[PDB]
Amino acid sequence: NFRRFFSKFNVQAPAVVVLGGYLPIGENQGVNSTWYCAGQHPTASGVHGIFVSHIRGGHGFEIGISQEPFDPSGYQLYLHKATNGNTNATARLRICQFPSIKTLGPTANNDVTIGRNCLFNKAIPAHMSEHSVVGITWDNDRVTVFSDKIYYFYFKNDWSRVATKCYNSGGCAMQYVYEPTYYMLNVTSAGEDGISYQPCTANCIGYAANVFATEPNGHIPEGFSFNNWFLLSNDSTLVHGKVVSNQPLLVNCLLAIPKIYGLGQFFSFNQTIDGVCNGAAVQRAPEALRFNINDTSVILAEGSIVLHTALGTNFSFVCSNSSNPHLATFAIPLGATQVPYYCFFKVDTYNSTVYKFLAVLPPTVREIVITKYGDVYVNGFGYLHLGLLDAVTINFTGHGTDDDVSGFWTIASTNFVDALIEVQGTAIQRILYCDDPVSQLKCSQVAFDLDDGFYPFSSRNLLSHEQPISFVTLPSFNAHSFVNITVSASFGGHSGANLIASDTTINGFSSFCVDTRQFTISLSYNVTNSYGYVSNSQDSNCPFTLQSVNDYLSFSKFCVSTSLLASACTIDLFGYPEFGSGVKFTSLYFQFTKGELITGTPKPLEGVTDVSFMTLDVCTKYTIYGFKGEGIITLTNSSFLAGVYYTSDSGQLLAFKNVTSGAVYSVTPCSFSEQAAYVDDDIVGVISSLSSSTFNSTRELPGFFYHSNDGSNCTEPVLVYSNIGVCKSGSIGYVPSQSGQVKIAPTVTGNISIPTNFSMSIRTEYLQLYNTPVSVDCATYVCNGNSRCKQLLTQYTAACKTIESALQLSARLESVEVNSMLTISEEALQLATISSFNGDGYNFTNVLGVSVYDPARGRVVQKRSFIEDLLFNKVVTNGLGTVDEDYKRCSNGRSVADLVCAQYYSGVMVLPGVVDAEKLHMYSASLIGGMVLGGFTAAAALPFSYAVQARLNYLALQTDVLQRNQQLLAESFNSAIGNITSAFESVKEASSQTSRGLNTVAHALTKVQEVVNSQGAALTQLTVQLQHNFQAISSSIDDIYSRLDPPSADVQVDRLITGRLSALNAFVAQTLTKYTEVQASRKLAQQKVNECVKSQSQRYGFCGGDGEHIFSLVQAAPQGLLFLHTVLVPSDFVDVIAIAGLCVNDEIALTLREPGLVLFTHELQNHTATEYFVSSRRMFEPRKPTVSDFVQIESCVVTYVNLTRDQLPDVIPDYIDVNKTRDE
Ligand SMILES: *[C@@H]1O[C@H](CO)[C@@H](O[C@@H]2O[C@H](CO)[C@@H](O[C@@H]3O[C@H](CO[C@H]4O[C@H](CO)[C@@H](O)[C@H](O)[C@@H]4O)[C@@H](O)[C@H](O[C@H]4O[C@H](CO)[C@@H](O)[C@H](O)[C@@H]4O)[C@@H]3O)[C@H](O)[C@H]2NC(C)=O)[C@H](O)[C@H]1NC(C)=O
Ligand SMILES: *[C@@H]1O[C@H](CO[C@@H]2O[C@@H](C)[C@@H](O)[C@@H](O)[C@@H]2O)[C@@H](O[C@@H]2O[C@H](CO)[C@@H](O[C@@H]3O[C@H](CO)[C@@H](O)[C@H](O)[C@@H]3O)[C@H](O)[C@H]2NC(C)=O)[C@H](O)[C@H]1NC(C)=O
Ligand SMILES: *[C@@H]1O[C@H](CO)[C@@H](O[C@@H]2O[C@H](CO)[C@@H](O[C@@H]3O[C@H](CO)[C@@H](O)[C@H](O)[C@@H]3O)[C@H](O)[C@H]2NC(C)=O)[C@H](O)[C@H]1NC(C)=O
Ligand SMILES: *[C@@H]1O[C@H](CO)[C@@H](O[C@@H]2O[C@H](CO)[C@@H](O[C@@H]3O[C@H](CO)[C@@H](O)[C@H](O)[C@@H]3O)[C@H](O)[C@H]2NC(C)=O)[C@H](O)[C@H]1NC(C)=O
Ligand SMILES: *[C@@H]1O[C@H](CO)[C@@H](O[C@@H]2O[C@H](CO)[C@@H](O[C@@H]3O[C@H](CO)[C@@H](O)[C@H](O)[C@@H]3O)[C@H](O)[C@H]2NC(C)=O)[C@H](O)[C@H]1NC(C)=O
Ligand SMILES: *[C@@H]1O[C@H](CO)[C@@H](O[C@@H]2O[C@H](CO)[C@@H](O[C@@H]3O[C@H](CO)[C@@H](O)[C@H](O)[C@@H]3O)[C@H](O)[C@H]2NC(C)=O)[C@H](O)[C@H]1NC(C)=O
Ligand SMILES: *[C@@H]1O[C@H](CO[C@@H]2O[C@@H](C)[C@@H](O)[C@@H](O)[C@@H]2O)[C@@H](O[C@@H]2O[C@H](CO)[C@@H](O)[C@H](O)[C@H]2NC(C)=O)[C@H](O)[C@H]1NC(C)=O
Ligand SMILES: *[C@@H]1O[C@H](CO)[C@@H](O[C@@H]2O[C@H](CO)[C@@H](O)[C@H](O)[C@H]2NC(C)=O)[C@H](O)[C@H]1NC(C)=O
Ligand SMILES: *[C@@H]1O[C@H](CO)[C@@H](O[C@@H]2O[C@H](CO)[C@@H](O)[C@H](O)[C@H]2NC(C)=O)[C@H](O)[C@H]1NC(C)=O
Ligand SMILES: *[C@@H]1O[C@H](CO)[C@@H](O[C@@H]2O[C@H](CO)[C@@H](O)[C@H](O)[C@H]2NC(C)=O)[C@H](O)[C@H]1NC(C)=O
Ligand SMILES: *[C@@H]1O[C@H](CO)[C@@H](O[C@@H]2O[C@H](CO)[C@@H](O)[C@H](O)[C@H]2NC(C)=O)[C@H](O)[C@H]1NC(C)=O
Ligand SMILES: *[C@@H]1O[C@H](CO)[C@@H](O[C@@H]2O[C@H](CO)[C@@H](O)[C@H](O)[C@H]2NC(C)=O)[C@H](O)[C@H]1NC(C)=O
Ligand SMILES: *[C@@H]1O[C@H](CO[C@@H]2O[C@@H](C)[C@@H](O)[C@@H](O)[C@@H]2O)[C@@H](O)[C@H](O)[C@H]1NC(C)=O
Ligand SMILES: *[C@@H]1O[C@H](CO[C@@H]2O[C@@H](C)[C@@H](O)[C@@H](O)[C@@H]2O)[C@@H](O)[C@H](O)[C@H]1NC(C)=O
Ligand SMILES: *[C@@H]1O[C@H](CO)[C@@H](O)[C@H](O)[C@H]1NC(C)=O
Ligand SMILES: *[C@@H]1O[C@H](CO)[C@@H](O)[C@H](O)[C@H]1NC(C)=O
Ligand SMILES: *[C@@H]1O[C@H](CO)[C@@H](O)[C@H](O)[C@H]1NC(C)=O
Ligand SMILES: *[C@@H]1O[C@H](CO)[C@@H](O)[C@H](O)[C@H]1NC(C)=O
Ligand SMILES: *[C@@H]1O[C@H](CO)[C@@H](O)[C@H](O)[C@H]1NC(C)=O
Ligand SMILES: *[C@@H]1O[C@H](CO)[C@@H](O)[C@H](O)[C@H]1NC(C)=O
Repeated sequence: NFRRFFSKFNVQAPAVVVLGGYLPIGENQGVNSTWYCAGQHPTASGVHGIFVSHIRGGHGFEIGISQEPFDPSGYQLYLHKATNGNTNATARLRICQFPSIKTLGPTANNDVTIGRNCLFNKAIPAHMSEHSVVGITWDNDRVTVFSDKIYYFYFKNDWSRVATKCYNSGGCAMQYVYEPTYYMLNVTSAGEDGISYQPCTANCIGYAANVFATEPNGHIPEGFSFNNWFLLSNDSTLVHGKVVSNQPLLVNCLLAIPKIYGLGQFFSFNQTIDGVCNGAAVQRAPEALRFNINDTSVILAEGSIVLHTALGTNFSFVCSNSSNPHLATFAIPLGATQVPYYCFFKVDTYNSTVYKFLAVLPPTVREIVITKYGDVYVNGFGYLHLGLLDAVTINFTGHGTDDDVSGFWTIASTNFVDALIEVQGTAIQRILYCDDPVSQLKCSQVAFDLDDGFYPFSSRNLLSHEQPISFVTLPSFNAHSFVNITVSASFGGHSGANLIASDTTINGFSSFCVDTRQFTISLSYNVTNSYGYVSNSQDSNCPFTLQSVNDYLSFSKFCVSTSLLASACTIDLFGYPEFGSGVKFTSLYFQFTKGELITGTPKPLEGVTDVSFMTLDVCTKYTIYGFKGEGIITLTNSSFLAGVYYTSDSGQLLAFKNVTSGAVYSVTPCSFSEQAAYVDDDIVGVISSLSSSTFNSTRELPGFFYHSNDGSNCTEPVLVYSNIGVCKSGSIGYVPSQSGQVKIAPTVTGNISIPTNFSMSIRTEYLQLYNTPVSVDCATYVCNGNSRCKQLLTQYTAACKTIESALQLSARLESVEVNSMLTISEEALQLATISSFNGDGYNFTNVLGVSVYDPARGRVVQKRSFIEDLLFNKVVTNGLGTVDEDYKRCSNGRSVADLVCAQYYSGVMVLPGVVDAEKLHMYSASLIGGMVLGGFTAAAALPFSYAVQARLNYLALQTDVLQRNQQLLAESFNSAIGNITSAFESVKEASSQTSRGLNTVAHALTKVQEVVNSQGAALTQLTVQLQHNFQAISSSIDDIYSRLDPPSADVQVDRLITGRLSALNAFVAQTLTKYTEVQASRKLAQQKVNECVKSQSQRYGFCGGDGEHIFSLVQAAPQGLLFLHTVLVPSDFVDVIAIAGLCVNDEIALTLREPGLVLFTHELQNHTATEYFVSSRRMFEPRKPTVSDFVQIESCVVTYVNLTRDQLPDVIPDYIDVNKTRDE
């Protein structure tokens, strides 16, 4: 049955869900089964769960669970109900240090006494329905019981050994479970019905929406819900947008755990975490670990989170409703999510125990995340920080037992990575890792999809920085000095025991001070004794001696004095004559202050120079003659003589000269700019200045290198740039000069080729007509509504006023121009629908839009055409133009502002477009109906074939209007229209867009995309400027006025006022450029529609390029018109001999009146019968000549054909020989 058992996992009726854990293994499917249903007592080891499925009224039931080591100290379990009283027969249950019953019995053969120690020795009612299933599972010291509810109990245990006694119940009474299993619930109704449980394989684990299969590279697989995966911040959370941020999303191992189980686990930031990873595990030590949980009740237990620091300090996670652990108890007396819970960290160390306040716990904790460097986030916020973590222990307590295992609560080991994240409604929906060079380029911009084009790129530098340090500078000459000392003493006198005189000097002076870095002392000994010699000895009462100082003694100041000297240590000298007078010389003093300015040296080193050092041809940091930088130093073989360092005219260092050797070394950048040809959502080639890169082929273009994976010629350039083009396959090549359509130069004689076999092609061209008007509330944009800032802005006079006036004047001028342009005729509109139109042979179903009764306020509306549908839906990012938000609700303030209201709060209001797509399509339909309207009334609806025939006759008089002649043009036009429609439908498929370039569909759609993106880009660029702090103390005016005094604050806010005003002016200037450019576009469009659509043009090449223009039809397009100029292209040429004229009887010269008419001889009778035909030079329409087409000239010329009077009527059938007729 099992319906009642699975009904306990309370789940919503219409939800299909996945079950995991030690569940019943069924009866028939898989190995599983093993339903005993007998008193055979199978003793088993290593079992993790047991189940009983059918209670045949009241049959008995005996269970004994014990440790396999049979430990008497450990706790055993024995449950026994050998009674059939149902409700009144409560089962005797004992979780105790209990008799370890080996086989069977209430007491039985065993160890341990009955009641030496018990945790539970009461009786429990064990009555239930026949189909009710009871089960008990033990794992990780946690026990789950299925007695009508998912009861959970933490209990240290090791319960591998089981012994049983069953009683017969339907052949499926009792069974064991060794390993976890999985199930699928097709729940369709509440209660025990509408459950439809089935067993599962591993795939069902992947079915849960909150778990995923980790990629081998660690990337998050696509399509993940990210239902609770918040982005991690310290300060504030973005509500909507895209962010390139460093977040711990590089997942290594994912541990999906069913909600009904708690968890006792140990995690180390230094070792790969254990457990069965769902996807491809990566053996990398975690630096962050993220817990995704449904309900808060898991964490409320004290000690659930224990953080271990490298210092050994422990942080225990505690919660209560109280804010004073030191002044109150935290044993929880309340539950059921009542009252917000203050949650702290208690610090555990045997010096002083303190509590660190985490936060008021939010009502719904969904993900916690702890990470090394000492950081913890709850619901993606930086609540608290600590020192370097090294280990965590997780002690989690199941779930709320009211909606369980509708999936799995999951723990993820993650490493930090720079990723692009798209977030809406403060919830992540998609992510992109910034490791692939293609992904690196994507993250360089801010977008997930990138249009085809050449993008700037940085040359890949060294993976390991390890940059050596370079330093070049010629130093000063190492000046030396000799500090003389000379003592002059004439002693002895009489008998040698007397004195005569004594004196001493340093450098001929009574005092001296050392200046050079290197000094050497030298002492000299005038002692002249009248009796003989004198022994001289040196005393010392200083931390140094005259002999010691020379070695390496260093000072900041050193002065020698023969007399009193400030702060000077004393040194004396003794002179003993031959009989020992024993008198000192003059006392000597050193004033010394320690320092590196000077140093005592035993020998001078004059000539010693140079301390520079550098590394050649290695990307290194350098300090060259005061220029600090980072680059590559390379010995260059130039021969500069003057100068020591060389810089460009812009002040940039280029080369420096080793003065000692004369060599010169150039300094180049470590990395060079490159171009990536991002087409077809891939990097197909790189234009680089380097010799080689990570591509299979490299081609040496005249100006640069091109590295790609396709060395073949690029005959079909998908993306053209400068002098080159790149195909979709990565090939590069020069664009071949396409040969234009040949035009026959008119002439009077010789051969002439007349075009024929005309094929009716169509060429497309898009022309923008208007831009969306934008009003900028300058005052509130700059001052953010601050009155003081407005008063300061008043000092800037009329810049703001001019900005606003220019914007509004441009908007009004554009509006009035486009409004006066659009003229719509209702009679033409009547003929503009499929039912009214009769395009015999011409297939306008793609061009005409259907018109049906609109339930929206009754008024009838005409749906836009299929071509217009394709052009709008697939291009417009919002799908429809009505998506333009209204500011009516923007000031409501009851909801969090979106992007439109975000920019409106800055004073930017985007007025609706001047003309909606509905009116534009109406105008296009009016033009289409007008080109077939043959009169002032609707009854004059000329068939399109007649109109085409008239327009053809306009440029060349048709001589034989064959039905097949018109049918060929009709079918060619239909084929071209179908091809254009297919090209619009999709890119490079079902219509090969290999034929690409100007005047094609692809160019038009690229222009439309650029048009629809430019305005949004400009608006976002304007809005982001508010974030910038323009060299002020902050980007908030109120913050500046708070932290600063009024004097300095005015100076400070004046900095951003100029910055915002300058940024605002830049936006206005670029919009005026856009307005000026589009103005010329609509002037061309107005000229185009008048001279091409409403009437055929004699201006060759004006309407849709070269060729003979027959007509042109307009379709609506985003902020513009798409002209389809239909043009005739010749397919064959008839070669004829032009007749310059006739000279008949050598006396009458007769020529053709019409300059655009040629007289010739063709076909079999060009020379056999010498028959003449006149035809238009534009189209081959041979016709017999007429007397009205000829004029007489006063003189013949040699180029004219000889003729006689009798022969002329053969040439001219309409001629009447008046002399012959009158004389007969
Ligand atoms: C919320 O606010 C907290 C407050 O600190 C921020 O916590 C900091 O997080 C950053 C990482 O985001 C920590 O920086 C890490 O330092 C590690 C050790 O530092 C040494 O190495 C760096 C780099 O050589 C030296 O500059 C530094 O002086 C030390 O010598 C680094 O090894 C880490 O590098 C890792 O990331 C880089 C990418 O940036 C990889 O290339 C590396 O291979 C490596 O995987 C890292 O930079 C910082 O220590 C944390 N603060 C403190 C006080 O410890 C949170 O980041 C912030 N939240 C968000 C979302 O930003
Ligand atoms: C999960 O459950 C839904 C709900 O259907 C219910 O559960 C099933 C297990 C069956 O017991 C159903 O009888 C029960 O109502 C399943 O949706 C059901 O799918 C089946 C086919 O897979 C649908 O049958 C089809 O119905 C159409 C329209 O009547 C017929 O033309 C077909 O020939 C075929 O009979 C059934 O209509 C549909 N239930 C409803 C209410 O529309 C679902 O398949 C199942 N599994 C999953 C993965 O969702
Ligand atoms: C993991 O969390 C669980 C539950 O939060 C912890 O189990 C709990 O441990 C405390 C500490 O002894 C127990 O308190 C004691 O309860 C008994 C009654 O059973 C009482 O007589 C004692 O005076 C004392 O208050 C608590 O009962 C116990 N909870 C359960 C359900 O058994 C466990 O210690 C935590 N483990 C780690 C490693 O943090
Ligand atoms: C755990 O996840 C579940 C969803 O997987 C969420 O709780 C459940 O939310 C639904 C819809 O809000 C509740 O449905 C209805 O709730 C009432 C409450 O009395 C119930 O009586 C109705 O029959 C109906 O099922 C569902 O009860 C609820 N589950 C609970 C409360 O256990 C939520 O994301 C998480 N639940 C908690 C308590 O955090
Ligand atoms: C700039 O040019 C000068 C001039 O060549 C370079 O000086 C050179 O420096 C090296 C390293 O000190 C000298 O090598 C010598 O080796 C012998 C044997 O080990 C040792 O006894 C010397 O004391 C010295 O180290 C080399 O002779 C010397 N060249 C000379 C003196 O002409 C210098 O390295 C260049 N680069 C700079 C300054 O960055
Ligand atoms: C176009 O104009 C040229 C000259 O103005 C016409 O000349 C034709 O040229 C072809 C090619 O040489 C001649 O065919 C062969 O000529 C050679 C040399 O004269 C000779 O062996 C044969 O007579 C042979 O047919 C052709 O005779 C010559 N015809 C005339 C009237 O000059 C040419 O007819 C004009 N039309 C076309 C379609 O080229
Ligand atoms: C057409 O006639 C002109 C006029 O010349 C007269 O008619 C000729 C049929 C012949 O009888 C001439 O003697 C007549 O004077 C021709 O022009 C002459 O062409 C030749 C050919 O080389 C030339 O030598 C003469 O100078 C031309 N006479 C002029 C220019 O007065 C012409 O050749 C005749 N044929 C064609 C096809 O035009
Ligand atoms: C801080 O926590 C660590 C746990 O990581 C404690 O180390 C434990 O000490 C007990 C001593 O009774 C040992 O039985 C455990 O084996 C130790 N744990 C580990 C993982 O080895 C440490 O004593 C705690 N210190 C303080 C001051 O609370
Ligand atoms: C007094 O100072 C002079 C000045 O240098 C010292 O003379 C030097 O003596 C050394 C020792 O041989 C010579 O190598 C130098 O060439 C001498 N230099 C000069 C400029 O003469 C002298 O030694 C010091 N002492 C006395 C007693 O004169
Ligand atoms: C050029 O680069 C490609 C890219 O791997 C190398 O092989 C290509 O492999 C794909 C996939 O098997 C094939 O479809 C292509 O036909 C292969 N060639 C090309 C040019 O893409 C190739 O080994 C590289 N080196 C060369 C062609 O010399
Ligand atoms: C393909 O691209 C190459 C590279 O520019 C072109 O180079 C030609 O190579 C041939 C073979 O030696 C030379 O004879 C030509 O002089 C080269 N021309 C140029 C402009 O470089 C080549 O023309 C292109 N087309 C083909 C079919 O190889
Ligand atoms: C005329 O052009 C229309 C285009 O609207 C063609 O009609 C569509 O043909 C496709 C063929 O795959 C059908 O799937 C559509 O249901 C047709 N109707 C539409 C798109 O409205 C038509 O085949 C062309 N030729 C005619 C009418 O002779
Ligand atoms: C801490 O880790 C050191 C580095 O060894 C490896 O570290 C990470 C990257 C894992 O791959 C881990 O399995 C390796 O051991 C060890 O040298 C050091 O012994 C480790 N310290 C402790 C206490 O385990
Ligand atoms: C925290 O929650 C307590 C709820 O428990 C109830 O009150 C205690 C005193 C016991 O009597 C217990 O049996 C009750 O169910 C509140 O009483 C307590 O005031 C709360 N703490 C604070 C600071 O408000
Ligand atoms: C259980 O036994 C008592 C004693 O005879 C009796 O009164 C009671 O009705 C019984 N309960 C059931 C459910 O049979
Ligand atoms: C207590 O502080 C002293 C400070 O010298 C330190 O040496 C000692 O290890 C600390 N004791 C503990 C248990 O942290
Ligand atoms: C000391 O030596 C100096 C060296 O110049 C000499 O001139 C002088 O006569 C000597 N005797 C005395 C007493 O100075
Ligand atoms: C010095 O000149 C030679 C001339 O053959 C040249 O090959 C060499 O590259 C030059 N040195 C450097 C560093 O370029
Ligand atoms: C094309 O022109 C040739 C001669 O110029 C003619 O014979 C043919 O009928 C025309 N049409 C087609 C379809 O070839
Ligand atoms: C596209 O043009 C070719 C050549 O004119 C024609 O054969 C083909 O039928 C056209 N495609 C469609 C869909 O009409």
